[PDB]
Formats: sequence, structure tokens, C-alpha cells
Amino acid sequence: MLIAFEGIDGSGKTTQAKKLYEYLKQKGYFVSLYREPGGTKVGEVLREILLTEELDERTELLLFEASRSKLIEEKIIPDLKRDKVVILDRFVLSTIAYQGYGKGLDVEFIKNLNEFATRGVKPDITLLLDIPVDIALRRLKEKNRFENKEFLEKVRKGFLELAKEEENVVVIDASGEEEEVFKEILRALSGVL
Amino acid sequence: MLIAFEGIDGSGKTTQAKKLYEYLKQKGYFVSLYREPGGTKVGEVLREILLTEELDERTELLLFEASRSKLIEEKIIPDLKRDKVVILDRFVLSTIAYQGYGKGLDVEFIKNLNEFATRGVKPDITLLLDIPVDIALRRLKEKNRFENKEFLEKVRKGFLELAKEEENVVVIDASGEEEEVFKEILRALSGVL
Ligand SMILES: Nc1ncnc2c1ncn2[C@@H]1O[C@H](COP(=O)(O)OP(=O)(O)OP(=O)(O)O)[C@@H](O)[C@H]1O
Ligand SMILES: Nc1ncnc2c1ncn2[C@@H]1O[C@H](COP(=O)(O)OP(=O)(O)OP(=O)(O)O)[C@@H](O)[C@H]1O
Ligand SMILES: Nc1ccn([C@@H]2O[C@H](COP(=O)(O)O)[C@@H](O)[C@H]2O)c(=O)n1
Ligand SMILES: Nc1ccn([C@@H]2O[C@H](COP(=O)(O)O)[C@@H](O)[C@H]2O)c(=O)n1
Ligand SMILES: [Mg+2]
Ligand SMILES: [Mg+2]
Repeated sequence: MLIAFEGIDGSGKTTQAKKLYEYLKQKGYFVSLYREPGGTKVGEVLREILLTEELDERTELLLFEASRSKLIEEKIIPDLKRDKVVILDRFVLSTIAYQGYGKGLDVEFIKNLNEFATRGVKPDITLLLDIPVDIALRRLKEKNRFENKEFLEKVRKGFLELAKEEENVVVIDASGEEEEVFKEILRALSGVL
Repeated sequence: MLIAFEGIDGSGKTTQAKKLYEYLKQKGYFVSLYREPGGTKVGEVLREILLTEELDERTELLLFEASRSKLIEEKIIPDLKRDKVVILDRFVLSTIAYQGYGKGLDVEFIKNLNEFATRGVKPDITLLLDIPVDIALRRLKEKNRFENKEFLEKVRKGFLELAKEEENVVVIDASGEEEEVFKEILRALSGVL
């Protein structure tokens, strides 16, 4: 079982993925939680680079994918083999939305890089935490983090276009309170688990 | 002017590229010399990773391309804009030969990644330093470095198959002595410069 959380900065992915992890552990599933980029020794080095350095979008994309490739090969494929539930804080839709709809790289190209890095491993379900950018920005403000409204609007649209066309994507209203959003996620999850 | 040296380990790329650099500087060209992977701050971090860590071939390929993307955007494109002669110690044929023919990844795929990382920037000439693996291994032995014969035989064949099909590739007999090889390179170079 592979569960992917996707969405803009401040949509509650980290929080909700952690909530889903504890909940499922208590219910007796063997669970892993990983973030992208990151999740491996090598992946975390690349994460530090992606956050530290001034990078063009192409170099950026290739490093996101490298982190994913390492994570898929080192952790996710074996995790899935042992019937672990695998929960991802960001995955392949994030790459398309940010690098494609956001920074203007070719979407078919991103998709083929995604296919390559994941060896065609796809989620059973993707949870799109959709939220107005204004609301996501106010939440980040409370944590002293400031993101680009213009850029996130395009990204958000991207994410929503991808949910119409890509398979097994459920749009969750992430604008609610923490517990409301979690119980919307559980209903979407009841579909598959 | 973009000049690329390609070929197996111990073929004399580093030595000949450095020789070509000093020669052209003396003749009054403005010259850059860069290695792949490496050549930028970020590229060299990735280099250290690629030489340090146990990596699957997919992750490897994506990090080789990330380095290249950084080098293209940070150094090569602007170097070419200012009419510098740019000399590369390894470039895009090496990727195909090592990751494609060597480790079995798809060659069309590597070529499309190459296209992406370089923004379609192609060399004016590529110098393939071809050498028998037995001879390259004897040279590396003198420096206490030991590489995999079985792997390099495939890689060498790959390099040679690419020189037949890809554009502007000259096969230099790298088995000769240092000064003989340099003379052959200068002849090949007279074609374009
Ligand atoms: N339903 C909610 N209502 C209000 N605030 C929330 C809700 N869920 C999470 N938060 C808080 O708002 C912020 C959301 O951040 P979180 O890290 O969960 O989102 P994220 O999508 O992981 O962001 P990023 O991509 O930037 O890491 C946090 O400070 C979190 O504690
Ligand atoms: N023509 C030659 N004959 C004998 N030895 C040589 C010749 N040219 C270079 N060498 C030596 O052989 C080794 C291989 O040269 P060099 O480092 O340039 O090859 P390379 O293709 O860069 O190898 P690598 O990819 O492993 O760095 C060096 O230690 C060098 O001193
Ligand atoms: N495909 C992706 C995924 C994440 N990111 C960025 O990575 C940063 C930190 O990641 P987290 O959201 O996982 O903490 C975010 O600010 C986000 O904008 C990106 O630019 N492209
Ligand atoms: N595409 C590439 C390029 C270099 N390499 C490796 O990089 C290493 C460093 O050698 P250089 O000095 O030629 O960069 C070599 O051991 C070579 O086999 C690889 O595996 N795939
Ligand atoms: Mg987060
Ligand atoms: Mg060398």
C-alpha cells in the first residue's frame, strides 16, 4: 500500500501524513513515513543542497528525481515487498506542479523522468491537500515563512488540473481544521484500505 | 568552440585535455577546462557523492546529469557567449557509454536526458581516446587504481558504436605515447579551429 500526500506549501501535508502514520500504526499496520526530497542518507544531502543553493530549474528537477530514485530503490520497493503501508510527504505530482506548471518545464518530460525514477511504482491513492494560496500563506506567516503568491497560484492550478486527469487522486479540502481534514482523509482512504 | 574528450578510464583524457588547454592558451585563445562530474561548487559536491556512495545506476545517472546541468548553465553557456574555447574532460558520450552500454539503461533515454541537461549544446568536435582495456588497466595499475575489465570492455564497445553514429566524433588512437597522441589530436582539431 502506497499513500501519497501532495499539495502546495502550508497545505498541511507534513502534519496530516504524520497523523495518518500514528493512526495506522495503532490500528496494527506496519508503516513507513518518508519525505521528498529526503528519506535516505543520500536523499537528505540532496535536500540540503536543494534548500541551500541557487539552482536553475533543470538542475533542480534532476536532483529532486535523484532523491526520489534513491528513496524508491533503497526504501519504498523493499517496504512494499514486506507489505508495509508507505506514506509519502510529497511525491510525483509535486514535481509536475512545481517544475512544470510552476517553472515552465515540459510536463510530458517530467512524467517520463518520474516513471524512470520510480521504476513505474504508482500510489494506490494520492491525497491532494487543496487550499487557497491566501490561506496557506497566512499559515506559513505564523511560522515566519514567506512564499511567492504568484508562483503558488500557478502551482495550485497545476495540482488541480492533475487531479482531473491523473489516476486515483482525491481532492481533500485542506482549509478546514486539523481534525476535520484528517477525517476527510480517512473517508478517501476507506476507498482502498 | 566546444571540445570534448571522451573515453574509458586510463585513456589519457585528463592528461591530453590539460595539454590541449596549455597549448591553446599559449596560442592566444581564451580557454576554459572543466571536468565532468565537477566543475562547479555544486557539481563538485555531487562528484564527491558519486565517488563516495554505493549508488544504483538510476540515481547515478540523475546525479551525473545534475552536475552537467549546473556546469552548462553556470559556466559553459556564458563561456561560449564570450568566445572562450571550452574543453571538457568527459561529456555526453561518456554518460551513454557507461550508464547505457555499461550498466544497461536505455540509450534513447540517456540521450534525451543529455539533451535536457545541455539545453541542446553539442560539441564542435569530440575526441574519443580509444584504447584497449588491457592497456588502460596496465596504466591505471601504475597509479594503484584497479577497474573492472568486464565492465570496461562493454563501455569501450559502446564508445566505438557511438563514434560511428553520433556527429563530429574523431577516434584517436590513445595507445601511443603522450606526444604522438597529442599530435593526432591536433590534426583532428585542424578540422574545426
Ligand atoms: N487544518 C489546519 N488548520 C490550521 N493550521 C494547520 C492545519 N494543519 C496544519 N496546520 C499548521 O499550519 C502549518 C502547515 O504546515 P505543514 O508543514 O503541515 O504543511 P506542509 O504542506 O507540510 O508545508 P511545506 O510544504 O511547506 O512543508 C503548520 O504550522 C501546521 O502546524
Ligand atoms: N600516452 C601515455 N602512455 C602511458 N601512460 C600515460 C599516457 N598518457 C597518460 N598516461 C598516464 O596514465 C594514466 C592515465 O591518464 P589520465 O589520468 O589522463 O587518464 P584518464 O582517461 O583521465 O583516466 P580517469 O578517467 O581514470 O581519470 C595517468 O596516471 C597518466 O600519468
Ligand atoms: N517538486 C517540488 C517539491 C518541493 N519543492 C519545495 O521544497 C521545499 C521544502 O519542502 P517541504 O514542503 O517538503 O518541507 C518547499 O518550500 C517546496 O516549495 C519544490 O520546489 N518542488
Ligand atoms: N558517465 C560516467 C562518467 C564517469 N564515470 C566514472 O567516474 C570516475 C572518475 O573518473 P574521471 O577522472 O574520468 O572523472 C571513473 O571511475 C568513471 O568510471 C561513470 O561511471 N559514468
Ligand atoms: Mg512540511
Ligand atoms: Mg581523469
